[PDB]
Amino acid sequence: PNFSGNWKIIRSENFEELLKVLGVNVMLRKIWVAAASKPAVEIKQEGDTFYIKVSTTVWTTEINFKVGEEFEEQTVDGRPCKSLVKWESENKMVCEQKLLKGEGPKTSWTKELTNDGELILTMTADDVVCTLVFVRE
Ligand SMILES: *C/C=C(C)/C=C/C=C(C)/C=C/C1=C(C)CCCC1(C)C
Repeated sequence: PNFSGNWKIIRSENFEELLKVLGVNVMLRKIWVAAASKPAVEIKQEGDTFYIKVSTTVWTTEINFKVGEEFEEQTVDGRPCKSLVKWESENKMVCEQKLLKGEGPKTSWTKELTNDGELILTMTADDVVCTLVFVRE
């Protein structure tokens, strides 16, 4: 349906846990989830094609994909990867990520629109699941 919107975050869960598995050391994680961990997500959708903009106060990243087509992006912690999004339901999609170079935790993310107006991102590294919940602006 209409994933498109200007999304403001309302709930974070396990974001520091995620960062830990990803290997960001302690002081870095703590300091990280501080004044720059309340992110804005902008979504413009046209069919199976997605344009996404995620930004803090000094950083912004653009993610562009079509469902079913490989692309390149970033892991949550900054490492470049190849990604592929699939649908798992009418309102939910799943992305498997494979690192470009190196090794590290197995990462993935999902994007779901609840019928109640919540946009729900999850990000997974090995067995830790960070859940972010947004509502529109
Ligand atoms: C469909 C929505 C997607 C793919 C959203 C992805 C969001 C991120 C990869 C967020 C990354 C973040 C940073 C790069 C630093 C600030 C903390 C986060 C989680 C907002």
